[PDB]
Amino acid sequence: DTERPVVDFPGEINVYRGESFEFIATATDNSNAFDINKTYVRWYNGTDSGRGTEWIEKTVTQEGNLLKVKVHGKVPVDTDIGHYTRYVMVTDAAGNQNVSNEEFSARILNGQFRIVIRYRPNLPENTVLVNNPSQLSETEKNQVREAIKQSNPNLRPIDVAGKNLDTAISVSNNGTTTITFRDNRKATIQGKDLVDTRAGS
Ligand SMILES: [Ca+2]
Repeated sequence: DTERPVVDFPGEINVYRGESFEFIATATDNSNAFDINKTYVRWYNGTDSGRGTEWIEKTVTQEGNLLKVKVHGKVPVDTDIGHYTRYVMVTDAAGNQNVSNEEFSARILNGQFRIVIRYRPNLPENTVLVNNPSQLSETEKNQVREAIKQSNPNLRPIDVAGKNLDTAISVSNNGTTTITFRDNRKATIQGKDLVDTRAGS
């Protein structure tokens, strides 16, 4: 057996701080036999799960001819916002890896994926009442920003663009709010969830 096994797994997965996740990689091989103990979710220069992503776990089973690699874990509430490149590596019974040790040392490889760590914002319990829901005043925008800050205590200055919560949380004129994180990724909160018209009944 000199044919490498082949992993099928998305090229990008999104996970959220404070939440658990689970994604299934499947692998096939001409021999239908695997060395199950030599399965790794790894980075390019080690078989460990990599610096900053030590919380990535794996569970490996085989169902008939199909190797099933469960990529799972719980993202820490205080891990860094950003993304990483990691790899699902499998080994057939004959010792052939899906990716060679030379390829890792040096183009997307089999089993390669980007894992993006995101923050999911909590909505405030109550909306802010505003005079004109399409022309918020600066005071009303500040009140919306403070409502978001209050409901999102684990969103810290280090997590956002410019290390400044007051400028990274940008409230538009109709209350729709964009948060820009330290990796320049975004979260958009609809204004209908944040503001209501004063005396609108
Ligand atoms: Ca093989």
